[PDB]
Amino acid sequence: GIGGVPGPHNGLTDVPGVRVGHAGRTGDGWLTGVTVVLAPPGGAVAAVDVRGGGPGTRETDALDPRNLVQTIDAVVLTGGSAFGLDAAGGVAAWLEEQGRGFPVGADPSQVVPVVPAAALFDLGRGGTWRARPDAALGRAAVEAAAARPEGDPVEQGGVGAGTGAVVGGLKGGIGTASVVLDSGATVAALAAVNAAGSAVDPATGVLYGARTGLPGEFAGYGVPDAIGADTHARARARLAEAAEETARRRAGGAATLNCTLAVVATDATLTRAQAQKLAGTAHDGLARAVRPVHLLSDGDTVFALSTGRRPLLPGVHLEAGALNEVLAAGADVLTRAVVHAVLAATGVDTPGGVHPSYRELYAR
Amino acid sequence: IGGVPGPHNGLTDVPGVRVGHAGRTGDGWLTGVTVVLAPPGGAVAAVDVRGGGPGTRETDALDPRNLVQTIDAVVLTGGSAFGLDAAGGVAAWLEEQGRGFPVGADPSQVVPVVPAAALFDLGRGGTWRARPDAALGRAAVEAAAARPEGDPVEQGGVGAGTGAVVGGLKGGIGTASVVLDSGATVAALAAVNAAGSAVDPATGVLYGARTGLPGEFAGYGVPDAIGADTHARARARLAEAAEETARRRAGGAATLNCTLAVVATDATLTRAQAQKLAGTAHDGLARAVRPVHLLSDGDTVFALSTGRRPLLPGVHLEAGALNEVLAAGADVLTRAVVHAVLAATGVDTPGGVHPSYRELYA
Repeated sequence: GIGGVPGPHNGLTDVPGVRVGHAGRTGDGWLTGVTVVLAPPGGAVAAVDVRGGGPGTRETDALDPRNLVQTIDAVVLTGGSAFGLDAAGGVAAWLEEQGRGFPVGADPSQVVPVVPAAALFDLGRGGTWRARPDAALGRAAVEAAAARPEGDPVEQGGVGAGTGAVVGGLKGGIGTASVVLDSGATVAALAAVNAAGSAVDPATGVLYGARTGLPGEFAGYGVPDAIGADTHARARARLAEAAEETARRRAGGAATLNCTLAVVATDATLTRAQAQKLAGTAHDGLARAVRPVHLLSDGDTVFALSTGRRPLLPGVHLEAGALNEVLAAGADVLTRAVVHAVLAATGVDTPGGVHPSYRELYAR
Repeated sequence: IGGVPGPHNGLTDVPGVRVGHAGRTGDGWLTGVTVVLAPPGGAVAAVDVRGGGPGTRETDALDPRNLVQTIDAVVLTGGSAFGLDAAGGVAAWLEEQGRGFPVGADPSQVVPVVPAAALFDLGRGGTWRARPDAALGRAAVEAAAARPEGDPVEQGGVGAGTGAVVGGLKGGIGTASVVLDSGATVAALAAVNAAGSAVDPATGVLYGARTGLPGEFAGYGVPDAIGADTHARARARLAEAAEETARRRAGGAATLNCTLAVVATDATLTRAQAQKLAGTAHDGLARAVRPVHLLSDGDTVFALSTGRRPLLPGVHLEAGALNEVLAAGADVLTRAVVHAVLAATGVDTPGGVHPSYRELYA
C-alpha cells in the first residue's frame, strides 16, 4: 500500500493544482491577515458546512448542490470578523481581471466570480480596534497564491488569517496536513485555528489531536512524549497569567466570538453533494483536536474542494467504500492540521493580547 | 451536583424521563427496541441526522419551523428500515394514553408524533427476517411507563442494543449523565452499532475513556494500562471473529452501520437550542468512535428538554449558560458510548461472532 503517509510537503498543496496565498499585517497596532485557497484553472467542485453561522460568511448558499454554479476558483479565510469580509471583494476583482468565474456574456471577459469566504474574530489583538483586512489585503493574498508554483510548501503559524488567531487562550494560527490514500488520491486540510475551546487536555498537557498523528510527523517541533506534572502545572499557571493580563488590556475578558475555519481538498473526483458530505464529516476532525467545539461563540466553517483529477474508483458497494476512505481521511487531516497550527505558532504580546504558544509552555 | 454524574449516571437522572427496553434473543433472534418516554406533558425535541438511516421516521416534524414542538416518545430500534414498524405500536399506546397533539375537542383525539431511528442488525441472531414489529415497540414503551422516575437504566445487550456491533466488537446500550453548576442535568443514551472503532488500534485504549469522570469506569475491571501483548492477542482474536462472522454470513461486514442516541436535559431549551444540542452531541460521538459519519453510517441524535429549569436564575449570560449545556451534551455522549462498550457481553450465534471489549482486554 502507498497510502497512510503524508504527501510531499504534508499540506494542502499536495493536492495537485491547489495554491495557497497569505497576506498579513503585523505591528503598529495590527495583527491580522487573509488566506486564500486558489483552485487550478477551470476551478474546483466546492461545498461547505457551517456550524454556528459566523458571523462573517459570504456566498455559502451558492455552494448548495442544487445551485447553478458548478465550480469555483477561490475560497477566502480572513481575520477582522464580519468587517474582514471586505477582503473577498478584492479577490473577486482579481478573479474578474483573470477572466475566472461564471460566464455571463459571449465575451470571455464577462464573468461573475463566486467567492465564498468566512471570517474569524481577532479584533483589537494588535492593539488597534479598527485594524482589519480590506479589499487590498484580500487581493494581496490571492496574488500571492497565484505567484506560487504547484506543490509549493504552505507557510504555517502566525500568517494570513492565522496571524491574529488564538485557541483556548494559546496562540493559534494556520496549520496544514495531508495523507495519500491507497488509491493514490491525496486528501489534505488547511485550518485557521481560533477556537474558544482548548487544543490541550487540561489534565495532562497533551494535545488532544496528537494521537491522530501519523508516525513521526510532529518530530521536528521538539515536544516530549511525556509531559511532566511540574511542566504542566507551570504551563497552566502561565496561561492563566496571560489570560488575566489579556483581560486587563482589553478592558474585558475573552471575546464572545471565536470562529475556526478550514478547507479540506482532494484530487479524488467528488460530486457537489459528496463534497458537502466531506465538509460535514471533516468537522469531526475539529472535535478530535479541540474540546469543547461548536459552542455559540464558535462560528466554525469547513469548505471542501475536489479538483476532479482522479476517479474515485481507479451486496458490495465499491463506490461507497472509496468515498468512505476520503470521508475518514478528511476528518483526520483536519485534526492533524489543527495540531500543526498549534505547534507552528509562536507567541505574541501586544497591547491587545498576551498569547503564549504551546511550545513556549511545553517544549522549552 | 457540579461536574459529577447524577444519581445513577444515566438518562433517567433527567427528572421525569423514563427508558424502556424490549428484546428477543435465541431461537434465531438477537434484536430489540428502546423507547425514551418523556414525562406527562411531553418534552421539547429536536434531531440532527447525519446519513439518513436508512430507517428514520418523523424527523421533519422536529424542524424548529413546524407546528408540533414537543413529543412524548422517541423510538430506537434494530431491524433496519423494517424495524420502523415498531414505532406504530408506540403510537398506538400513546393514543390509548391520550398523549399526542390534540386534534379534537375530545381529549382522546390525539395525533402522537413518534420519531424513530433504526440500526442495521439483520441476521445477527441467525434468522434474516427476525426484526422488531409493532408488538415489540409497544412492549418497550409499556416497560418504560411501568418504571419509577429516576430508575437506573439497563445497559449492554438490551433493547435496541441487543444486536448492536461496533467495529466488530459487541456494541449495545450505554448511558451517562453530568450535573452542571446550575443544578441542571444533561445526559445521553446511545445504541452503538458503528462501522468505526471505539478502540485506538495502536494501544487498545477506548477513545472515549479520556473524557471519563473520575472512577466511573472502574466497576468494569479493565486495567489502567493495557499491555502490548494483551492488545496483540485482542487484535488477533477480533480479526478471527470477523473472518468467522463473514463465513457464517456468506459475505463481509455490514454495509449499513450507525450510532443512535438521545440526549436530554431539564434545562429549558427552545426547539432551535435543542437542535443545536443534537448537533454538538455528534461531536461527542466523534471523540468516542473513529471514523464516524461515513456515507453508510446512519448516525442520528435526538435531543430533548423537559423544560423544568430556566437556563439562568457586552455580557452574554444566556450564551454562557447554553454553552455549558452544549459542551456537556457532547461529553455525555462520549461517555455513554464507553459505557455501552464496557457493559456489553460477547455473542456467538449462527449470524455472527462478536466478542466484548472486556472479554478481550479485562
